[PDB]
Amino acid sequence: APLPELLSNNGKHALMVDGAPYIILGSQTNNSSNYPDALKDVWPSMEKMGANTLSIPVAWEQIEPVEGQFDFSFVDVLLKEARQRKVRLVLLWFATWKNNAPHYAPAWVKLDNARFPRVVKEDGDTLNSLSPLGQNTLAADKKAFVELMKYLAKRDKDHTVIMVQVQNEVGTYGAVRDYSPMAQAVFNAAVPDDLIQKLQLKPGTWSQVFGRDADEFFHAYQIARYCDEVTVAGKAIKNLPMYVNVALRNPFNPGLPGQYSSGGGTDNVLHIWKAAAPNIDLIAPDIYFRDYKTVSKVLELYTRPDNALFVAEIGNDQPFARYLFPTLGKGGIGFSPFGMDDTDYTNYPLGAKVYNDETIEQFAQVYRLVNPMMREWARLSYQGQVWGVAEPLDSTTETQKIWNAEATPEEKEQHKKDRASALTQQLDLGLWDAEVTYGRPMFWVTPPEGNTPAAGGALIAQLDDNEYLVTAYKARVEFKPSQELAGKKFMIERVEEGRFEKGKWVMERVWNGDQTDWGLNFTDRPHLLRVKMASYSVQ
Amino acid sequence: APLPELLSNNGKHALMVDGAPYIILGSQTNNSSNYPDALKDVWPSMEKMGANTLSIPVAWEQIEPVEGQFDFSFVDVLLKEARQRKVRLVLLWFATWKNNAPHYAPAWVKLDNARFPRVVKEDGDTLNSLSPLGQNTLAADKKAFVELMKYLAKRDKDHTVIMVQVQNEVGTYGAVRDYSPMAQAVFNAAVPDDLIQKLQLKPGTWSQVFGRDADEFFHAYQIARYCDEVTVAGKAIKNLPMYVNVALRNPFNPGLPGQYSSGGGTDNVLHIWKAAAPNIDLIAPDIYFRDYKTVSKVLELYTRPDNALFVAEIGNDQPFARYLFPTLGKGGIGFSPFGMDDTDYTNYPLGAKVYNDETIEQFAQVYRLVNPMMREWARLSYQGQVWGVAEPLDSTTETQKIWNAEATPEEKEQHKKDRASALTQQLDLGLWDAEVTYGRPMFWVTPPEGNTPAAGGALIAQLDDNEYLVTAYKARVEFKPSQELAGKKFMIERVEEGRFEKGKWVMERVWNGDQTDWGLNFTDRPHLLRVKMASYSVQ
Ligand SMILES: OC[C@H]1NC[C@H](O)[C@@H](O)[C@H]1O
Ligand SMILES: OC[C@H]1NC[C@H](O)[C@@H](O)[C@H]1O
Ligand code: NA
Repeated sequence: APLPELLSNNGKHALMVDGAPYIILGSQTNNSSNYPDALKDVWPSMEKMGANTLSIPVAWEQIEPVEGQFDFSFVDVLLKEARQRKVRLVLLWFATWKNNAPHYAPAWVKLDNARFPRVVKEDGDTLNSLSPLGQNTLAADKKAFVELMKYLAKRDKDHTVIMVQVQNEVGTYGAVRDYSPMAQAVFNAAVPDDLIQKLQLKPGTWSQVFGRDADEFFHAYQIARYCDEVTVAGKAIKNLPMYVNVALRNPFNPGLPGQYSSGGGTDNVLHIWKAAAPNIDLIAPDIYFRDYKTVSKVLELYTRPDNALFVAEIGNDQPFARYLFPTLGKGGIGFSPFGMDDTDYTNYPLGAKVYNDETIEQFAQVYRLVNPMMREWARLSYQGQVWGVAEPLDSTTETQKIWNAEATPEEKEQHKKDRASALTQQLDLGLWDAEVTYGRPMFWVTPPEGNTPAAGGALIAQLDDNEYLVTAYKARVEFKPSQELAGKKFMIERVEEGRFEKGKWVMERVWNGDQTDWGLNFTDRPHLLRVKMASYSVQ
Repeated sequence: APLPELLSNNGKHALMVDGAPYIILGSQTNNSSNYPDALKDVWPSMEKMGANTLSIPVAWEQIEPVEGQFDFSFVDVLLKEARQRKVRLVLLWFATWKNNAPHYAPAWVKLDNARFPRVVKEDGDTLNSLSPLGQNTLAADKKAFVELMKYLAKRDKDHTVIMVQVQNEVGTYGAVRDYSPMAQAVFNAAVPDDLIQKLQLKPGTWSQVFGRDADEFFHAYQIARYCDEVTVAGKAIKNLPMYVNVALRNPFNPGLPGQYSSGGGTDNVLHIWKAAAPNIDLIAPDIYFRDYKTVSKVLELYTRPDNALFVAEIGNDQPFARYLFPTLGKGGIGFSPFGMDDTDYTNYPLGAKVYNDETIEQFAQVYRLVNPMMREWARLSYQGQVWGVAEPLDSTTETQKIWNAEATPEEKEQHKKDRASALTQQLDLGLWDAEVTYGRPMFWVTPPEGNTPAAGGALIAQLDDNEYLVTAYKARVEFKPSQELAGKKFMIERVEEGRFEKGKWVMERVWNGDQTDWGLNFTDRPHLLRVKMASYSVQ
């Protein structure tokens, strides 16, 4: 089988797996599930979820517990169990940084500051975050990572592991950069030529060329170089796609670097990361903002002609499930909810308060829409035109439920009109437009009021000028001409519900009558439709 | 087996099936269930309901997807599966009109307006409703319908299919008639002689003879002729009963034609339809009005010496179930709730908000009263005297629950009296009268307060001068002399609960004592009674 690879062309991207585009319908374990005994608490969630790919840590501490004495017993069990369950793997290399810190590095690393130095604050105090200028640290991380890749090269010939995450949420909390003498010497020196060339800047020292951004851009650059070197060394052994994941700053109201994780691939340093680390395939957002506007903004910032969108982590509470739709609609290669196992942990308030079948089912229900067409969607999402939307009002707050209750009948009617309008999305599909609305009956035209809780969305792919592939969830999708018809009329020509078998469309039934009079109405159950529109002459 | 046929005699009617009267205890699928793959979501509901007859579409688009290339693969599967389940079929020919529009006509029909022309408004705009004056449209519909009938002639010798509906809810929304030049020419001309003779009118042009009703009567007449020609051609192949179903106007407050579907068999044009389409066996109301008075009025309007009553569609929400009783009481030949399948659709607000076992059970419970005596009831309903009533107050409406709560103890007592009186119905059964009351204990005489929700009803057939067949549901039925007795007394002589086996009555037990002291009290469980009354001398 050909190696997995990330392709980028015409500003679009595909994760190739076994020689064709692939979508990661993912799940990630909790942080302490990377042991053989924990896997029995992982697989059942994955099965219930319908996930095709598991993201799970492989820790430097577990593979090199004593320097030079490697142990791949976990990776062995993991590969074998994944294959038995017919799922793929993304391994998360928890090493120099996990959430800014070295807790997953071996004891002989994290307890030897002299050999493996920490970031020093401007005031001289030390933080528990390893400096990217530590050359011994880099050499050691690199050597262990290379051994892991050698294990895969020798023992995973069919590429059960399809991607590797290098480190986990790199950066530093509590300072902007390393201010140690070692780091200060490099900061005071000239900005490297390659970076100056790539950003088309005037040469100089860090402070000269970057000014108020020098400290942060420096930390970002040095971390990016470190991760790039690890990535290169591993890829020289087996050239799997590799990526880094970002502890995000709020894109609207970030606060200061150091409050957020300074030096990671935050939106303001993506240009530094892309220049510094050309061997890292993509930079992936970790999404735990619950609210639609902020999530939408993150998706927009991380989807670029030079950056495939991969939602490497997202919260596992109910409101997050619907963000699958815009993720895929942006041409995303994957989506991976965090903490999908029964090892007695919840990261509430980030995720679900309780982990149970209902938690899982919120994601299972949206995965069921994509699984039946995964390869076909993946191809259209690289080579063609796709769209995806989610229900754009968050669930109504208690504060808003009180403001609603004390309103004035004229204010209530007006608020309902405003909500209806906000819950109506328009998409330009070329000759045809779609309108997506949320939370209304399947019959007649009473205006949308939203689902409770917010949960809906829709996917659309263009198959031809007048033909679209459509599936949606707790929503209505309606089609109309994109531009005025010169005395013509229009209608739905045909809607077929069906499936793909061996890449061929098989029709199950035609939607007509009630099922197409009031748009195309979807509940929680999966239906995949091919919709053919027609304008026709009446002259 | 003899062909099914609709008999009419002495102002009464019977649907003959296999040589004897038959009652359709029906169910109708949702509009997009007319495919082999959907049938697995249809049969279980039918079984749970206890229905004996399934109404399901056969679409022109599916049988003639390319002109001249016929495909009966769906009809084949459907016939075979129906027979395996030992049920009968009513096929619904979705063709030139389905709900006023051509969406179920093939693409080569509906997208070719030049060949198959649409209704043109008085202002020159075109509506998506095919004109009944289109001669190509008629020929093409007729040809396909004839092929369907040929399929049944050759492949359904035992008449699994017992009746065919020609079109579905014909007419036009948004205009009263076709105002195209083609139509305007026929409108300006003389009203056809046969119509002038049949309605005993003075000859003239449409506007002269009909005045303010000309536009609507013209559309009705032209549609009726079209449907009659299709019907005749099909019957020449196999002479099954055939009917049309009506998108009803509100009989008390109709609004204007075009707001309602103009040209269909609405109550104000039944005379036009009966004169124009003598080959169509009956005109069937589609009932979605929820309230007792309006439903009752519809049943009254559509039950005529020249029109067998068939409730071809009724809403599937709980309040509609009880209308089975007055339907059968009027000598109706059948009753068919709409949307009885699990294909992920509800026509709420017309039907039930959620489709589940409870939805089905509301109809199952009333069908269980009739199924055990279906052939016996059908014969009595043609040859004899039958009666049927439903609970005449709709379920109490929130607004009324508030008005009741803020009343004055004298106003509450008075309201309760008024309700009790409204919930008491009197029936003249010849020598004996019955009084039916709803929502009271099975013992003693506390006045009726109604069921919650409204749900009760009763069926009575006369077996002899003093003997009646009775079954009822969430109601009390009491008998008394119809005439003052000349110094005689009366009593129940005997009440037997039982069943029919090979057309013979088999007694299970005698109701007496508590069971007959306070009338005949019925809950949700089925009991079929023979009630013999007696007057006796005490002189
Ligand atoms: O549960 C919080 C979550 N935050 C993001 C990190 O990448 C994850 O490992 C985890 O710590
Ligand atoms: O669900 C509404 C119902 N209205 C009446 C039509 O005859 C049916 O086919 C269906 O459209
Ligand atoms: Na456009």
